[PDB]
Amino acid sequence: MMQFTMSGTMLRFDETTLRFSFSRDGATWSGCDGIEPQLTREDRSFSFAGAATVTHERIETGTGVGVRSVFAGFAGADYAFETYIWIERSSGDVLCEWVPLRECRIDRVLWPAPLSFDRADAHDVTLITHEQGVMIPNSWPTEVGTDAVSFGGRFETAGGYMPWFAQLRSDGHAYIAICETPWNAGYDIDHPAGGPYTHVGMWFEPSLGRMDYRRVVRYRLLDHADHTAICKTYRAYVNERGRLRTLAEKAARNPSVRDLLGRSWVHVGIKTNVQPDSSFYDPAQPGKNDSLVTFAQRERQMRTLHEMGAGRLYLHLDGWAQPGYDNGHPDYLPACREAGGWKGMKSLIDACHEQGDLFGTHDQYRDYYFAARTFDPRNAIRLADGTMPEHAMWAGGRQTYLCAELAPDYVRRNFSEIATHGIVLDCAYLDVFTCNEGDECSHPEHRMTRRECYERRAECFEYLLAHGILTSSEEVSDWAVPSLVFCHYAPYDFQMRSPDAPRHGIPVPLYNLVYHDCVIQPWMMDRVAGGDDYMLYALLNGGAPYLIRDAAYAGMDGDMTENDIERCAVVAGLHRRVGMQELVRHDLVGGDPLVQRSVFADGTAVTCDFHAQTYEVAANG
Ligand SMILES: CC(=O)N[C@@H]1[C@@H](O)[C@@H](O)[C@@H](CO)O[C@@H]1O
Ligand SMILES: [Ca+2]
Ligand SMILES: [Zn+2]
Repeated sequence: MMQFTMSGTMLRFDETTLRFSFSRDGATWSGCDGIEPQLTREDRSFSFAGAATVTHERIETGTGVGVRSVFAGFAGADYAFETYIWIERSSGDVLCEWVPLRECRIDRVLWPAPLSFDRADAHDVTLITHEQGVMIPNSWPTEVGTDAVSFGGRFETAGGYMPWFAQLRSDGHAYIAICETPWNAGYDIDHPAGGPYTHVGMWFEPSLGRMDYRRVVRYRLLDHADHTAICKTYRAYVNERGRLRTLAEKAARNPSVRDLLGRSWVHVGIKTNVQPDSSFYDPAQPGKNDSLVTFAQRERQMRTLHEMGAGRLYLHLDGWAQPGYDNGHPDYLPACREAGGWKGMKSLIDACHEQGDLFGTHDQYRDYYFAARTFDPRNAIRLADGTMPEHAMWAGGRQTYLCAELAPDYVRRNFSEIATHGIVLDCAYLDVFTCNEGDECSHPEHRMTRRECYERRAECFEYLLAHGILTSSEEVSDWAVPSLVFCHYAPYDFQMRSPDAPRHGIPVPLYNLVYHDCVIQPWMMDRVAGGDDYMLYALLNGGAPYLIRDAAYAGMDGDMTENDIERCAVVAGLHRRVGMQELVRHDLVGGDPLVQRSVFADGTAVTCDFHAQTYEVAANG
């Protein structure tokens, strides 16, 4: 009904239906029939078309053309907002803006409506950033819904490592929807079992109980596209906004960055101390609740691994402080006395250094345990309704969350304490920051939006990098790329579920296609009986190997072979070569999902065959 044509792109918008479509290179995409943009409230969902008053305005500006719509009055309530949908002159992109105008609650906004993608074509695929990456054919036999996606499909979490989703038709015509305001946003996915469609749509939540700021989505219509090309679209978007911070850039400040290339990872612990109120407590099993390996025993194990030719190692050490793993944070001091104290910890670190190996502590600044020495609810998060959240899931029992406004204060305190004891960490791990969503806090003394929370968590990382301590956290949610050197992993979703559970799609390294040259990742080395050797995904992603990966809690943290040292050497060998390079291309060879190739900046090419369970590392290209 309203039609616009600008820079190779056409936008069509119907004033009654509120449906739109856009075209470029002769491909047209439209809103799904029968799926209208929604406001959800505690009391009910409304279509935008449900407003008392809806006006439209045709618009041309120095930068684009399009339509701005104002919507006012819902049920009997004076609530208003406006949208703006437009083509950008310089690019042909289509931009969608939702702008709050009057608010006086709204739970969620589902907008823009998903696009139609309804051919059971099997080469018609949807890309989502749920962990390392998933490509979902329209014919895929297993159901995929938002409630099977981590964190409800929230961006800036394991559910949405990057703020985008994309759909790719078999003819190479595709779109990528980039959420430019991702901090109170996420995606919704609907793929019924066998299809024949997959619908993917943005959602937006209020910030501290108000929609507050403009929400923006940017669509780019691509042609001759494949999944590699879609990823590079978002890579350029990010570098254009200054957030593509390469390892090389990081190395110019902290040359020790390069010293992670080719290391094999060791993840093991010291003190376990499961409290009676913990959900993990086993009341009939004292030896299970309460265990200890000393610093000396870990020192001997490091000497031994070295003596056996394990090679260049990085040791991440759990549960090294007095309260025990997952107890007492942020009061997670001093080094555990029964393990050997500061003396034994220092001796262990020295032994690592003496043998050319690197050392990092597992630490935690979000979980705030009532048993912390200085526990005070005044330092805790308050939710938008003013409640203090609480649970007793982990080893240390009853907890709330520490408001991230204050987390840098605690990081500064604890790390400067550690340093005064002749402990010189090569690295540090601040758990959960890069897996879980950023908190919001309505406490007047430390009010914080989700967006500010990510900034404060980055500030904690910055403290470490300023002291020459390389930074790690749980996963790789891309808010963190400017300030994060490495992670605990950046696994595929399927590696985090039983190998028996059906998958949601074909595994593809969407995150590495964007960020391989920015964040270092170790990789699970496990073999599935009757299934995949996880080594192969480590090679496709050009990552480091886990030599030892002890679970903190049985069944958690992707807790599911005899030549370990040898298998590591092959992975590390590659990593030492391509650890700092772009992952340029990834392909399903011949379109076969079970045959995959990755190509790095220096031409090195990695082919993995999941029929044969075999690999091949060539320099050809
Ligand atoms: C891999 C990893 O360290 N996972 C940990 C888990 O073991 C537990 O400590 C939790 C507490 O919030 O934080 C992370 O999820
Ligand atoms: Ca750990
Ligand atoms: Zn606060």
